[PDB]
Amino acid sequence: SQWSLSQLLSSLHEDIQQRLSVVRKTFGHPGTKGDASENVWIDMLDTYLPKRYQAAKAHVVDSLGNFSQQINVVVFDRQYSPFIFTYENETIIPAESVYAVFEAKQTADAGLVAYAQEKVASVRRLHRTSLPIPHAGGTYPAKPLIPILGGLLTFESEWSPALGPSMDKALNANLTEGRLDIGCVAAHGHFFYDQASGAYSYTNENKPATAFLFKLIAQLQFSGTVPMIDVEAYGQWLTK
Amino acid sequence: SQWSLSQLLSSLHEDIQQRLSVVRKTFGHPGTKGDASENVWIDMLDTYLPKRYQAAKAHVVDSLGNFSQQINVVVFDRQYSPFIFTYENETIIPAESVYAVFEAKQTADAGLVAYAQEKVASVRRLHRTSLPIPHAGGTYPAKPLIPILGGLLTFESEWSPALGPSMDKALNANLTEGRLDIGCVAAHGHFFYDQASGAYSYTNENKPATAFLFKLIAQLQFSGTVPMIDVEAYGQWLTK
Amino acid sequence: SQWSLSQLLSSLHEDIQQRLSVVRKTFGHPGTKGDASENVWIDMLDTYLPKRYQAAKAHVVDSLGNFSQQINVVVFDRQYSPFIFTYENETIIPAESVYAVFEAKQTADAGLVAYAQEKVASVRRLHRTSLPIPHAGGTYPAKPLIPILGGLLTFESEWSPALGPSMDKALNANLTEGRLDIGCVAAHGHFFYDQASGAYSYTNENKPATAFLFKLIAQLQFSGTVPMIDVEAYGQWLTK
Amino acid sequence: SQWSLSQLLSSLHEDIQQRLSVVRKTFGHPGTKGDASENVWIDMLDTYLPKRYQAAKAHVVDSLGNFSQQINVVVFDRQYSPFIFTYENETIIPAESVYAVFEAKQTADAGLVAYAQEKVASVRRLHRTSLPIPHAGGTYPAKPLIPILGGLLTFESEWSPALGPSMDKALNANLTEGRLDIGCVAAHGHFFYDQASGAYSYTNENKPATAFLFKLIAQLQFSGTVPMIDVEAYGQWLTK
Amino acid sequence: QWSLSQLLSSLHEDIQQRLSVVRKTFGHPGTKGDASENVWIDMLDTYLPKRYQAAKAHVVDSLGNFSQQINVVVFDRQYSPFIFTYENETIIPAESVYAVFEAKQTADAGLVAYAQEKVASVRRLHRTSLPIPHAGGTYPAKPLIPILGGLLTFESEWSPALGPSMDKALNANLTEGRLDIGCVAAHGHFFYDQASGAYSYTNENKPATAFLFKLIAQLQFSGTVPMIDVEAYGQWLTK
Amino acid sequence: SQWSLSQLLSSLHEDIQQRLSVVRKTFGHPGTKGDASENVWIDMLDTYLPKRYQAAKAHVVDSLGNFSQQINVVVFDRQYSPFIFTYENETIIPAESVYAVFEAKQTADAGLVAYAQEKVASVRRLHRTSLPIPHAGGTYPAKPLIPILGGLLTFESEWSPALGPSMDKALNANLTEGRLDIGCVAAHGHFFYDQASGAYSYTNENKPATAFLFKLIAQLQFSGTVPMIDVEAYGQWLTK
Repeated sequence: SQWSLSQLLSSLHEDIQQRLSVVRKTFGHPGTKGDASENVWIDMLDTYLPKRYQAAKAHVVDSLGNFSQQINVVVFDRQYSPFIFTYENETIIPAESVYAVFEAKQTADAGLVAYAQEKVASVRRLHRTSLPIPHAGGTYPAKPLIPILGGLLTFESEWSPALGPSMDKALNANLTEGRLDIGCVAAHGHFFYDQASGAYSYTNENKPATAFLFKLIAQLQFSGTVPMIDVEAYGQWLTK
Repeated sequence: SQWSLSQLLSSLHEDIQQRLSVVRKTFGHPGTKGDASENVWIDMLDTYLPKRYQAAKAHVVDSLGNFSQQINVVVFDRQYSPFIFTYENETIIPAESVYAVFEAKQTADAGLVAYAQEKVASVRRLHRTSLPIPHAGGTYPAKPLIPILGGLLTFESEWSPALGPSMDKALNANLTEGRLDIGCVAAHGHFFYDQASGAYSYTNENKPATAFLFKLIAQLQFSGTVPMIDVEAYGQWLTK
Repeated sequence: SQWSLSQLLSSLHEDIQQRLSVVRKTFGHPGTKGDASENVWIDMLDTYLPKRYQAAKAHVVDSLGNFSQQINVVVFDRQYSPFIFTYENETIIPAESVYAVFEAKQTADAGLVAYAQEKVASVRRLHRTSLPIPHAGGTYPAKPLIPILGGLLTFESEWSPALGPSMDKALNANLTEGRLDIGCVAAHGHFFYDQASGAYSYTNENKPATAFLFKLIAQLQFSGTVPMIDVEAYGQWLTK
Repeated sequence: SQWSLSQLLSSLHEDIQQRLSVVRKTFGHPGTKGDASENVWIDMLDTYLPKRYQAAKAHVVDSLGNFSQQINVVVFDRQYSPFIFTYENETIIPAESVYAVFEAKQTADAGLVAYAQEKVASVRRLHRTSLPIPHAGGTYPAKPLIPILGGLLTFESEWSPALGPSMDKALNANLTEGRLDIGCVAAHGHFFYDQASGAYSYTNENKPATAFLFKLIAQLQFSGTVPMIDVEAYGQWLTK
Repeated sequence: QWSLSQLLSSLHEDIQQRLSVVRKTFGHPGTKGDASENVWIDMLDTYLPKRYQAAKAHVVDSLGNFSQQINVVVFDRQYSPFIFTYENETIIPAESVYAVFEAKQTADAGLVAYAQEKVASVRRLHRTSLPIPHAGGTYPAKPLIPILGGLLTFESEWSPALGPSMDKALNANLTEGRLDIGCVAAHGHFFYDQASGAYSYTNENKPATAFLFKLIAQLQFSGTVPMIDVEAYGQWLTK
Repeated sequence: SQWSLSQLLSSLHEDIQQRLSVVRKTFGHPGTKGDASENVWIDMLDTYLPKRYQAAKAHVVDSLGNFSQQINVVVFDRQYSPFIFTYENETIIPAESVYAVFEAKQTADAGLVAYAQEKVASVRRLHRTSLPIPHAGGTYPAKPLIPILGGLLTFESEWSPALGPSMDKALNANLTEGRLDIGCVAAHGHFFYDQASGAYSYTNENKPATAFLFKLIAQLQFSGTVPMIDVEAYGQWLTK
């Protein structure tokens, strides 16, 4: 009956780990298991992230007509950004709306790390517009393009411990367009890329999903709001 | 990744036990903990019971103007029954709509058993009308009044054994208006009253919340649908 | 402090009268005022009628291709009946689904009574199919067609007293296809057509909206469920 | 301007065909296109079927521990049937709840017909319990088991004519556990198995999605409500 | 295989198709109008940035004056209260408004004039504007934003739809009732070019999508609504 | 018929007073009455406040692990702030999210004023972080903390006049950490603390709930958006 902040943060994490564990052992069909697992991560972000952020599955498109791969957990703006197309509950968002790109799967291994790196690169390669921003105090120059964070969300790992030499090799194989900035292995720990030191930081236990959530919120704060989209750049495709 | 019926039933139970456990250790304020605990039990019944059943907190009233105590988990009909009054999300249902009456609290002990028995009695004492029932085949005579099931829902038990002779004593103290027909102690097992043998049956472990849910569904099937309410009996209070 | 069934019934009515009063004096556009008033009546029925009944605005169609007028408050089945067409939140239901037809307007007068009678007649003139009914015991012979109840719902009356000779004259002008069986003038009383005596019964005050609701439920009970629709009769209109 | 029953039925169909056509030409990822297409069919059935039917994706389980394949469009009862397990929006239903099983894909061809027949057979092979049914008039004998309807939903056909001899040969390859009783090829027509004649009936054009919907409703009516489930048979799996 | 051009074409085709079904299927005029408005509101609710709300409403100002009924208004709720909402009908303050549209099935001279009067009925309202507290301190009160006016239809009575007859109708009001943007879903879109002082017309080219993109681009210049002085409304609290 | 701004404001208030009056006389059980009364006030704020404000029941926690009392109506940010924990519909928010704190009860008296003062103090004692704010134009200095508004919401008063010497005495007993800045006695008037004069301002009648709402919105505007939370201060509790 004593309130405890540590207990709140532990329970947030325990809920995520428990739900992912139930999904893993109970749903026999791999597609069903994957859909339910993604549902957990999207629910966590929808529940806890500031409401300036949306979290969903989508494809990303740019004004040059290029498309990302399917992103199973994308974090994006809707306060200042349209969808490009949404129909029958499937969605394509403009590249200018994107804050972060994650690949979610039940188990981390070398193939999944490389797959996530490529998913992230498929978004970062897209072209983003940026217009001068009218506001209450006048007009800002166009905002410089924000970083798009990349990451991986799993329950388990092929490696034990999950965050060891094999994971470190896999992550360090792509520190450029496919760089993963943050990730969570819910049964084991979380990681983030420290730009000041140029290396990954790993934490085992210590409430992994909550640690991931808090690091993501803090990292996202540096991005501010997405730059202002030039929708008329997309409008060039109305005639061709 | 193989499908297992036993795993489905185990996961249903484990989810309930886990949510109640998180509520108990995380919410320091008693009212908050109680409200969250009741939310779990109501969510379980709303999710799994056949849709002919509603589950909610309510008071019960009869056409004699008498009221039950507050029932924190009542199972009732809405397909054939009106509310008597619902306002600002608080609700009063007619006695004729009731299928089952539960008291949900943290731990089973002598005082809670007696309190739950009195809650159930406060509903069974109410008067229920019953009219001949028009249907596709003609008209049935008024349905004989259905039993109202009584029950208790807890996480823990103060007794040792949890479902042992001390519990059996408290339950056998009221086999009439306050009789409890079914109950769940989520950390320990479930019980039910066997009318054929005139005694209680106890089962330890065996996925307690799922075992409770399945027994409740089976017991409810015997009640069929509620008898047909005479709403004009309540209308006698329009001139009073 | 003390529970009172009479108070529950009074408050139910007072809520409806107050909401209609606020709509009447506050919305200065006639269409807005009408829409808001209809919303009150539909909310009352949706909240309190047994869930076997739907309440909404709709047109009604039959398998002979005939359409009713627009019905602003129709009570109908959806448990056993399809929509014929629903699109952009506007709806057409089959005649076999209908239990009751109401016209809602702010004030009762000679023109409104005649208008409501014509609305009801426009539904009663429609053809209703009825098929033998498969059920748990086998197949019942086709259910004989149920009466469709007709009515009016207003707040005020041009006549003072509201339910006097002028109302009785208007109501008795149509006792066949346009007969109104039940009605509520929320600020004054309710009426119903007594088939045994062949005359209207009027009740002033006595919590009019609650009195109306209880009479409507009691009258509807005699209809049971709608007869079983022959959807293939509508399917005759699939040819080019 | 003028109401037309033929137009209502034509617009219902045209809406389905247009939505499926947009999905087909607009979503460039196969999983996304498939999900959106299934969404259209499920939306159609959820919107228009009587509310006694649920329509969703699910797996089916029986009281012998056997599971079906993943069913992308299942029509089932929830008024009288629990879920066996639902978690993170993915669901397993008992075999006793099932009315109809469909496979939904883009184009009809020999492989898809055989795949759909096997999907249906994977449900029909499951064991279904049936108990005596308590009701207002006493207790019915256990209801004899109802057929489960099987079907196929597509947009196009690889064959010319679409519903021609090649389709007929594929359908006639399984008239037992995998028999398809009804199907829709949205751009071309619909089919149904005529038990009296022992052969398939094909209808080209005539508003295919509406014709399919009406035939499905008429077929389903013969099934009445699902027999009463013996949940205690599932409870045998509660033991360690 | 994906195509951005196809996305934009399908967005428009969906709107045109839904409006076409409504027009031919709902025999009752009120039902047809309600369903058509539902399409336009759904399009804007789905695609506009979430800083914009789209609904039917009346507009009121702190001087007690009311607009006509606006069947499609685009307005702020992030920084603005409702003045009154009850039984799902709503009155918004003038300070919340970004854009005012009249939606009907067919464009003709009477509809253009009616839409211009609807827009004027909102622009005549008084809007307050207070200094704005924010993360950096307090901005001076924001100068009042233009309220955009427009029309949304499916068809046109004229040949061509956006031809000389439409141009005459629009040019009859370039002041308080000026329409800045509009869509004739079966034919094209128009906008008022302030630099040249004339209307620009675009035929085909996915009309509803072209309209949506131009609307978003025009709205961006308005930023957020100025900060309402709700206590100006409070003068009507006395007996 | 004629629109009237005066009437809009009168109806807004009259709706609140009517709903609170119905709750007071209709719900016999004190807990039910209190929940329904809180529901009215939360609905009013959720309906009318700008969407940058959330209104709900919650506990508040800070990065030092300290907790407030239970707050039945808190007004807070979610656009830029996470929840710390939300589970089974019960919620804990960070102190940095808070704009205003209210205690809502049916009747004002000396005990309640002191209780509301203690509730507010329990939130104001909490520590609030504030980081430099990234935005479109660069980075702002950390926003200075702004004081949290405190308040009381009731229907009636033990005193007549309600806003008389006894109320003034109770309010002036705490002008520091427990100071109430604004309040409404719905049947009588509203009050606010005038910082310029150092005294309370009382307004009788003048549509109290509307007058309260407008003063609240005006006071809140001065607070702008909450300062930017340092979630890593909370993350210190991940490892302890």
